Amino acid sequence: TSAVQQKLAALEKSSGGRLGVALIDTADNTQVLYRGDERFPMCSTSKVMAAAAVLKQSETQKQLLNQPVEIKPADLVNYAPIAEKHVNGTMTLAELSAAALQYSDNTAMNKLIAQLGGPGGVTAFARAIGDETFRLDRTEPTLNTAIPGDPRDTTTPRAMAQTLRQLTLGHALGETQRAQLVTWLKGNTTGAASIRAGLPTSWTVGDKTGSGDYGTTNDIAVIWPQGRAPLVLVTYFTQPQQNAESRRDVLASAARIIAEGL
Repeated sequence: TSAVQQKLAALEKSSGGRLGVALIDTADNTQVLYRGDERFPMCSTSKVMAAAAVLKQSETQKQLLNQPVEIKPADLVNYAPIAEKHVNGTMTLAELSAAALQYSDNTAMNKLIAQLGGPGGVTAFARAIGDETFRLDRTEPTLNTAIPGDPRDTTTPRAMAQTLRQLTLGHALGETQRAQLVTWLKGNTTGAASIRAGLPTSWTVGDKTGSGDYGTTNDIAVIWPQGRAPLVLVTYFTQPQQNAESRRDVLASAARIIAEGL
């Protein structure tokens, strides 16, 4: 198969879990996949699709991103690092999108989902841009249960890499919305130990991580080496035990395998 695939299989075996990888190299439109068509729980990587769905709405709802949204006491969930500062006040949808993407704020994610009419509104956006695989079924925090065999709140590495390419480098969004998504992803504060940790420090990265039960540890990224056409890299990882620890090192290792194979 390929040497990269052998190394990814060996990393998976050593890790004890199940690893999914999809790479798109936009320099030559080549791809590398490992368990590319298996479903994995997305956890917070689904915040990218929700933010993008609201950006898409903002293309024709010209005041949507600056609309004040009430942060009510009942909106606060377990992890609301930004929204908690705004209880009984308002945040705009742009501020909620930035908080979801850059701090993985779950209340902010739930506000995006509510704007879109529920989890099905995020899925509807996926379908509208040609992603038939993505499904969001629940809100935060229960979308992170990551139960083996449960198809809710899953996608495949292949589908997510294709969609992330369309959203950030292609034409699923209008030009200014695409640039806004890229700006937000590049400002992510939660990714240093995941894909970023496996790449040369000079490469620019925009990414979103996710974590959940069953030691689920995910990262989806767009990667710009200096002066080079970018790479899109998705790495999903999940483990057999419900209480398994996070394994961001596995994602870094997968990224290092990919980076050395460039």
